[PDB]
Amino acid sequence: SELEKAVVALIDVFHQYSGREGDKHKLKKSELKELINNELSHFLEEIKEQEVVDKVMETLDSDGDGECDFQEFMAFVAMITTACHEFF
Amino acid sequence: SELEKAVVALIDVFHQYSGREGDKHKLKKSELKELINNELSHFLEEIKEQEVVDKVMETLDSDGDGECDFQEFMAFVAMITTACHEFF
Ligand SMILES: [Ca+2]
Ligand SMILES: [Ca+2]
Ligand SMILES: [Ca+2]
Ligand SMILES: [Ca+2]
Repeated sequence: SELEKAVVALIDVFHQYSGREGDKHKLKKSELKELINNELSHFLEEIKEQEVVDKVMETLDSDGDGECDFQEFMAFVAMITTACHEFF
Repeated sequence: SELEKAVVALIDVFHQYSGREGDKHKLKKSELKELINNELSHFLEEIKEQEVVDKVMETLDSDGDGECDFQEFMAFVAMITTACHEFF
């Protein structure tokens, strides 16, 4: 179904980016920056300043280890999706 | 991107099902049952008993109004996606 394909896509995109550097199952700041800039260009302003990268990570990093894990990424997707469902 | 397409798909599937009966922005039990059976057949056992419908709704309905709203649906998707990311 389209829903199953959506679930597969969320897993795949997280792993494409999380696997680049360091912990292969978490997004460091550089990985999260590239994910947003490359994959969310219709929904979010391009990130071009360290201050914005820092603030985004600070927001998403609920457990405070400085990285975005899969559960934190799902919370981010839920934010984006809700903002879209409510833009209209 | 595939991520943007995934976000659009989550909004679309919720609205296809939520719009059938009653509140057009929430899933009642019958709507949630059909969503799971029709759209999540690879990830979840088909629901064939009232007891299972009831228990699923009870689990997803965080705010206790007896229906699944968009935020509760996103939490459900996060459950499914995490179970999949961890099946392997
Ligand atoms: Ca990483
Ligand atoms: Ca974290
Ligand atoms: Ca409804
Ligand atoms: Ca509810």
